[PDB]
Amino acid sequence: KGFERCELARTLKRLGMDGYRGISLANWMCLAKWESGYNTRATNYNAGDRSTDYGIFQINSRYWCNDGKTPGAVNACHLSCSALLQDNIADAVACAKRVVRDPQGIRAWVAWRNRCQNRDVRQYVQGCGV
Repeated sequence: KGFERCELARTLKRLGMDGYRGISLANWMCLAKWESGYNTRATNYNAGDRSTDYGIFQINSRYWCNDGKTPGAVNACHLSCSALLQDNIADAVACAKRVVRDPQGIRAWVAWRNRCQNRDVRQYVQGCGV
């Protein structure tokens, strides 16, 4: 499923993301945009460490979810990576919350540092009623 901008903004707010651990809704939108373009089925294989990034937030199998094929991986979100490919993003949001509870917070994702950190992210929530 490919989300429309404001549709997603409200979807995230309804799931308790607005200000979760100090992260504004605009920052979550910026992250989702740069990671998957608001697409829930997006995946990316990292041939080097044999891990895969899954879903709207492109969450990695080495540390966050279990796909059974990533060597020596852990499952901190305690979810099958399949849960990160559903149209309904509740599970993906629960896991993104788990990620930001770690030492780096929103900085956990390199894309956020590249395309969102120290930038104007207001555009993502403009006119969404959030």
